[PDB]
Amino acid sequence: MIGITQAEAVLTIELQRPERRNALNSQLVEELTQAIRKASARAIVLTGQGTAFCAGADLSGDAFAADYPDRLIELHKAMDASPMPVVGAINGPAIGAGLQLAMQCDLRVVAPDAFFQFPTSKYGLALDNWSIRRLSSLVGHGRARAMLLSAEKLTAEIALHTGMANRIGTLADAQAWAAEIARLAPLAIQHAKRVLNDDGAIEEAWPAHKELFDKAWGSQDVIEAQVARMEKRPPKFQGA
Amino acid sequence: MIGITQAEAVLTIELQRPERRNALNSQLVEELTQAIRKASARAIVLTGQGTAFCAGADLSAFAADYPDRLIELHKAMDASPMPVVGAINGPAIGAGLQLAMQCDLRVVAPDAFFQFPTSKYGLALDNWSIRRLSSLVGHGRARAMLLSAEKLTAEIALHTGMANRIGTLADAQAWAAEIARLAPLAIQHAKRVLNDDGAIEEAWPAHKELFDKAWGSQDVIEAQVARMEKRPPKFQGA
Amino acid sequence: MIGITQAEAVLTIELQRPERRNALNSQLVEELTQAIRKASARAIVLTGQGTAFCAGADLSGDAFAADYPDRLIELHKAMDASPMPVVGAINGPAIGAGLQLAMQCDLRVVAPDAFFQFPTSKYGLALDNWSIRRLSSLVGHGRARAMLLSAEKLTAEIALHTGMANRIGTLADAQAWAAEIARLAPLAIQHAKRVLNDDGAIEEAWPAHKELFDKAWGSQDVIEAQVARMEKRPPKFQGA
Repeated sequence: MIGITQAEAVLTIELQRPERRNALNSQLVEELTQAIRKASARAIVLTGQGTAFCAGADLSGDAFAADYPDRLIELHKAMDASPMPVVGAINGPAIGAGLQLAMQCDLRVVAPDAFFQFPTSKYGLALDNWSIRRLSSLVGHGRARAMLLSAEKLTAEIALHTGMANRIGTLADAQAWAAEIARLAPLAIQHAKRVLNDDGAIEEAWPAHKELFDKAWGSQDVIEAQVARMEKRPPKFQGA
Repeated sequence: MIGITQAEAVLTIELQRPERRNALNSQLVEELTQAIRKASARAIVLTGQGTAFCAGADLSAFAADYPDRLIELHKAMDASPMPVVGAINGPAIGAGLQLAMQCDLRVVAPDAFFQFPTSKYGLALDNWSIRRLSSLVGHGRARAMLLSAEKLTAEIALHTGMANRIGTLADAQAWAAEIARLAPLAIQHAKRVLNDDGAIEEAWPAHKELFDKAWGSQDVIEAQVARMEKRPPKFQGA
Repeated sequence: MIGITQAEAVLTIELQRPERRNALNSQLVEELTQAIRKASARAIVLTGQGTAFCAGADLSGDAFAADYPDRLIELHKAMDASPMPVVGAINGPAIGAGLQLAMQCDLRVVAPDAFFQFPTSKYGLALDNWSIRRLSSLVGHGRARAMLLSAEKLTAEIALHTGMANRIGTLADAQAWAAEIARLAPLAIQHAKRVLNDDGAIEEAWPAHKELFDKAWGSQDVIEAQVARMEKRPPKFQGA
């Protein structure tokens, strides 16, 4: 579920599953999508309740789990296509699908204890190409290689230094900047936004990327990472 | 009007409309183009007289012939075998930021700043400005500059690489002179390949549609009507 | 010649031509290639012996000098295609073909006194497009322009700032990181490695680029830079 409020010209959308650190499921993703699609508001802020912005994807207990990839695509499609600038107030950690969500925001205001991570190398998973391209664009290639190949965490401070974070601050700060942004010329925002999103980050997986992507997600190592967690021991990966 | 000096193997070109903060008009732009084309010297220094590097476009002369004049100045710098060191002595706003970015290198005064205020005036940029800006300040800051008129300070410019050094015109001339001693053909190949990174890109159909909408919009008028009624704009997104 | 040793699941490969600062020739490159291909182990650490990481290319007394290019291409093809992450332990200067090699590493751990440089503009030479593209990705376009048009050296501290260096540290630091990485999920590393390397840096030179490349390499200025070094005086270039 989600909190929706508007003040003056700023619509604030709050992920409200603080129990599961705002991990995405099918329902949360459908509700966010719907909320982005409306549109009097001239700016959106996306933030999370509790200690996390969004800690990932948690499809356990989600009964419509096979729908999820599709909903996620809808959500990102709606965010990319919205004529509104979306200011992510990243109030704590953005990990996995959460970092992916944070990167789809147009601007970012980040809390000092937040961090960004793609822990795929700890779980044997693979990302879509956009996630990798937009990350490279926001932290620089070199830090992207470390985050992707070694599960390196990007802190708020380094986020600020690279431009992943436009500002360090709180939800109040994000809302104050969104109000100012709410007073600028929409067509100007809308044109820049479209051009920027069409920088080439939106890219179909090449044949080798797809083959490796499927090998990773279909791999036994994926199971071993979860079992290792459950057995309170280190994983023994096999590369299969 | 512009000023042209040459010391050793370094041609300095000074924008000389300090009265208008070196804002571009058709005359300035065509003199610039010609100075760049006719440039004995092995390095160029491009700078502004007074407090500004270049505060934007003017138009207030041979105006309808300006856009094509500005395209050709950029064409001439892109095609120049000379490295152009931008000595960005003060603010570089709008077309002035475009011009700063077409320089090959930049030495930036401590109190200079960079800005595309299009969002305050209802305007839209060519794709090249967006792409080169993103390459120089990084995608993140580029979103902030274009979507919210954020000013890039000198310091943050040195941090991202928009500024290669912070310094004076003298600093830029001294570096132009080191660069004037280097192998011209190596400089030429690297400049060519660096400019063909993809920044020089034809607007997509959707980009051109939004560009034309923005420039033909009623909001463009409203922003000026506000600087007259001495009040804040009420944009309609149309 | 090269040195190869292994501990945990980390294969450290050492360039051992300190007498010429690990500058490349046909033999060192063939040997690095074979050690890369043959690499049980799940991480590689690439480093140099003595003061330099790799100062450039030196085909003085190289029996098989004319095979060098085809071999250099193969070395790069082999690092690019290796399922293993290579950590560059950049123990000192990486210059020319040395910087090219450092960049083909997957991650970089850099000694406080190392620096990176393409002195092409001091020797009248031209780079392949990949070198220019990956350089821009790692230090940012602005600093690339400076490094390529003015031979500017990138210090260790500024490499850390931009992401060319993921860390500042020693061989032993690089080895400890590599061993953490060697415990991560290989199909995740492999996937992300391939996508990253496929960011567009592997680019065929444009016809004008080829033409300027040949012109610089076939120039008298190239001879002049060599005659002037031998003679210990500043070169007088003519742009021909």
